[PDB]
Amino acid sequence: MKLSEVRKQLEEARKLSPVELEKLVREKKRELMELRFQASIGQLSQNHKIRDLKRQIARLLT
RNA sequence: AGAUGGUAAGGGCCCACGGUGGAUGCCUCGGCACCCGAGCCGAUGAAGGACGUGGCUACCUGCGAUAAGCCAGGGGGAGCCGG
Ligand SMILES: [Mg+2]
Ligand SMILES: [Mg+2]
Ligand SMILES: [Mg+2]
Ligand SMILES: [Mg+2]
Ligand SMILES: [Mg+2]
Ligand SMILES: [Mg+2]
Ligand SMILES: [Mg+2]
Ligand SMILES: [Mg+2]
Ligand SMILES: [Mg+2]
Ligand SMILES: [Mg+2]
Ligand SMILES: [Mg+2]
Ligand SMILES: [Mg+2]
Ligand SMILES: [Mg+2]
Ligand SMILES: [Mg+2]
Ligand SMILES: [Mg+2]
Ligand SMILES: [Mg+2]
Ligand SMILES: [Mg+2]
Ligand SMILES: [Mg+2]
Ligand SMILES: [Mg+2]
Ligand SMILES: [Mg+2]
Ligand SMILES: [Mg+2]
Ligand SMILES: [Mg+2]
Ligand SMILES: [Mg+2]
Ligand SMILES: [Mg+2]
Ligand SMILES: [Mg+2]
Ligand SMILES: [Mg+2]
Ligand SMILES: [Mg+2]
Ligand SMILES: [Mg+2]
Ligand SMILES: [Mg+2]
Repeated sequence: MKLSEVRKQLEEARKLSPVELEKLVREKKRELMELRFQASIGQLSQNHKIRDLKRQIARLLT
């Protein structure tokens, strides 16, 4: 159900959407990178956070 | 004095039980033939590929940096995150 929530917000992200959407994706990707480092160092993170983050970006990326 | 017997280092035939081997029977995701259907794809970049893609991933599979996936409509009604 995570989908409907964000995706609805995403056109809702039309205050300066395309621009705001880039800012957003950009932010997300940083989070993900921190996450890659998280999982990288080992003792840290628990999977899906990355899988869900990737998808969220793919949606965002529209 | 005269006259006559027994042993198996190993081998041979047979019997019993094995080892090796994968014939035979049964089985079948596959294959063959005919018939019916259907018949073009590409610069809006095809066919076919290379390298990448999973939290941990060797290969297969799917996918393409949005990477075993993104969105929307329809189906479907308890399971799901491929092998
Ligand atoms: Mg003998
Ligand atoms: Mg006997
Ligand atoms: Mg025998
Ligand atoms: Mg054998
Ligand atoms: Mg056998
Ligand atoms: Mg049988
Ligand atoms: Mg038979
Ligand atoms: Mg058959
Ligand atoms: Mg065939
Ligand atoms: Mg045949
Ligand atoms: Mg004919
Ligand atoms: Mg016809
Ligand atoms: Mg025809
Ligand atoms: Mg035609
Ligand atoms: Mg043409
Ligand atoms: Mg042509
Ligand atoms: Mg031309
Ligand atoms: Mg190809
Ligand atoms: Mg091929
Ligand atoms: Mg390919
Ligand atoms: Mg990998
Ligand atoms: Mg392949
Ligand atoms: Mg592959
Ligand atoms: Mg394929
Ligand atoms: Mg999308
Ligand atoms: Mg279950
Ligand atoms: Mg999966
Ligand atoms: Mg699993
Ligand atoms: Mg299977």
